[PDB]
Amino acid sequence: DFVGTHGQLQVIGNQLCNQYGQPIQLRGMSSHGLQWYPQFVNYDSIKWLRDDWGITVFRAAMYTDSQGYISNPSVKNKVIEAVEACIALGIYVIIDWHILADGNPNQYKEQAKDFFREMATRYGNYPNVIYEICNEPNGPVNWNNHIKPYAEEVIPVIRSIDRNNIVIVGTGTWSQDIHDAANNQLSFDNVMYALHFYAGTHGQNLRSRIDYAMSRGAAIFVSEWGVSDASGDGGVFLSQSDVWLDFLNERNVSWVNWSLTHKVESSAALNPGASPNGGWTDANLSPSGRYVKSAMRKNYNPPVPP
Repeated sequence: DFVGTHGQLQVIGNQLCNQYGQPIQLRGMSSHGLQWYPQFVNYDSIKWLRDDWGITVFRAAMYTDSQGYISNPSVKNKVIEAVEACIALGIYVIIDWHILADGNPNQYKEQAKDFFREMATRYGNYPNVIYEICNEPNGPVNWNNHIKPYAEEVIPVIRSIDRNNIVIVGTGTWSQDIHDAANNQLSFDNVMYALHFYAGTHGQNLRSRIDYAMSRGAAIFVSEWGVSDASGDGGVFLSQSDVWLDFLNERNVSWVNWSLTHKVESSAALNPGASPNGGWTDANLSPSGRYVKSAMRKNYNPPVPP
């Protein structure tokens, strides 16, 4: 019962902490698009990731555009299923308003308010829940006059129901521009800024940005990363993945791998034919999957309650 041990999460300075104010790192897996690969998101597969890999957080990627929530709102049911599974299993869950093709978060801001208002009404009293209000802002979309104003409209709605659970806020250039966010941070409490990286693409320059942002007091959550290049394909970069995870582990920065699906691409955790309900043998895991399972509990020492 990981949530039973660590309870309510909170941000102190630049660090995510547990209910006793102890720095804590989460690690886990992201679903792919719930409108495209829902069959891998269920109580069975999440329990297996808990028991066999040792994840402590699971991310439900609910695309808004690209046949997702806006055009097919029944995908909301997969979010409800993932959240209720994680409450039953005692792990944390990220509810991800997964913008991408809709690179400006303000495009569906009214629908985001209504959606997060219902999620907080349903689950805001559970410590498991983490809100991620805009996956990857991208394009000609900036912190100071697009993302920050969006966040200042959505978060008061969440906080009007759920006073304390963590909100992760995406940053510019597909959640790379955490230095803009760090130089002009949100006033709310218990907020973190998202940093996304891919080991085939991003290197020491982006790692330096994490140190710059944390030095200004900003808390950073790696809510999506892959072993591939940033297209999600292009082979697997395990040596580079090792430097990134060691760097993040050293700094207690939480991380969530992309993605739990059998799509035929380097970042996918599962080979075609892997069961939708977990129990995967090594033959069922892709190279990325085998590596991420190995990394999930490497050098993982969560705090001991007082």
